[PDB]
Amino acid sequence: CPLMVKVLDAVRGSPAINVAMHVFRKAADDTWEPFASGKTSESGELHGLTTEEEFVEGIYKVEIDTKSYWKALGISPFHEHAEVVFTANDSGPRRYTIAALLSPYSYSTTAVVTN
Amino acid sequence: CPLMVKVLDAVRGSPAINVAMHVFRKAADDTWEPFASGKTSESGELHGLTTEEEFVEGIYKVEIDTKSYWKALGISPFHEHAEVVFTANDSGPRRYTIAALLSPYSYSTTAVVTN
Amino acid sequence: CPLMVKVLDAVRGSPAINVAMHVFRKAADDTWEPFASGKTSESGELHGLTTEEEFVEGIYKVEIDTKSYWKALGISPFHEHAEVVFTANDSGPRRYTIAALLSPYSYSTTAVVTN
Amino acid sequence: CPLMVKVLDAVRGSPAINVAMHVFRKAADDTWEPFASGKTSESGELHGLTTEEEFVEGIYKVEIDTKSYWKALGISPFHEHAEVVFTANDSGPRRYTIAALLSPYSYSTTAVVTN
Ligand SMILES: Oc1ccc(Cl)cc1Cc1cc(Cl)ccc1O
Ligand SMILES: Oc1ccc(Cl)cc1Cc1cc(Cl)ccc1O
Ligand SMILES: [Ca+2]
Ligand SMILES: [Ca+2]
Repeated sequence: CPLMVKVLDAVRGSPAINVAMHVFRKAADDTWEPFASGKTSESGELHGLTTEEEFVEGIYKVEIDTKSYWKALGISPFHEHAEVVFTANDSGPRRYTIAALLSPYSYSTTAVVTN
Repeated sequence: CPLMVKVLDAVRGSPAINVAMHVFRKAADDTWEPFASGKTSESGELHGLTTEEEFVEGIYKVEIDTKSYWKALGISPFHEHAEVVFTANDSGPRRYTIAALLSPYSYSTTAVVTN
Repeated sequence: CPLMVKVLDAVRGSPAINVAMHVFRKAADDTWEPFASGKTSESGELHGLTTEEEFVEGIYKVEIDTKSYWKALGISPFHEHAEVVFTANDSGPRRYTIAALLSPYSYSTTAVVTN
Repeated sequence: CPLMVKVLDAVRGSPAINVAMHVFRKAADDTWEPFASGKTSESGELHGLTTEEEFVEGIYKVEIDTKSYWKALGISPFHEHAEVVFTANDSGPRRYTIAALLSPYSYSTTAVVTN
């Protein structure tokens, strides 16, 4: 599993469950092409987005639909979504964990990259 | 000044100086129309981006060129840029400050909305 | 003003107003000697804590009463307080800003050290 | 395992390995009594600090020795340590994960609390 995402809720102190996200990859004509999508599980994790063979070098974008998450809790948040954009596998295959910590008016994102 | 940006550097504990950013407004065709841009000052701040008359309700994207900032310091970063996408809504008088705290493999962004 | 504190609220996207804090300096017997205190202003800031003459090298602790802040808003928090412990070292002229970003189950703290 | 700690390094995008920490519990005479200690593993995690029977209601403090971590990497950081203080098990037994994301001049801490 070369690309995993983990989402936490800073207001409830819990994993952020059922958060939708879409992954895009920048194509040669400079447009974002759909690559994968899913929702976080009861542990706030989304696994199995791609495989090592499919996850080639490129620029990738992960859009995390945080607005729908907060709205379903009755909160009207600041951000439309959290956006994480990065170059992947530029120096060979790696495993990427993208983490996001969510509050209504603030979020953080970090990456753990292992070889 | 209805919209200001502040950028900080969590590695050196200083304002992030000379950071370039563009602001976009979402159009009817779901494309990003460039709206404003600048570089942060010696205090890590960017003012004068828009006016009250021009800053109408809509979805806005602030794209912060964090990769060039870290490259200038000789540090290999994870993200291509830091992206802040938000819905601007007229709920009374409101001035927006977007803050971003930068590390090579992590960033946080917060909004302070005051009257 | 060699030492200032700024406190923000990540749930409401506003300065954290009326937050109490104490500052301690570590003594020779490893006890915490109270040094200064105050409450944050309408801008979420606390100034005037110390002077250059008094703010000597040493280890300092800023203890921010975040629990009472969330309790006043009717929100059950995780932390008893937010604690910032740091070594102050004379490396040229230096003014310290301690920032803290608060959520019910999470906090971040940053230092901006400038000349 | 009712108390686990996870530490990440925001500069290298990796778990923070070999980070020491000490856990204290506030005694009836208002002093901090030693409770448990350990170092994070190759995955940045510290497990097996306590058991459900030993981990009674009380106020607990986790001191994470971040200064020694950065110093061993050649960085001179701002903070002496990261301090997390909280009331545990006030409404019955819970499982606590304390997470810390570290940069030289900034850190965040979050708690995931499950039943
Ligand atoms: O608005 C201000 C003003 C001064 C400072 Cl120093 C930090 C912030 C915001 C901020 C604080 C923290 Cl603790 C983390 C990330 C942030 O953007
Ligand atoms: O990956 C995990 C798994 C469990 C937990 Cl509890 C926190 C993180 C990362 C994290 C920590 C902090 Cl302190 C802030 C934002 C984060 O994504
Ligand atoms: Ca309206
Ligand atoms: Ca000295």
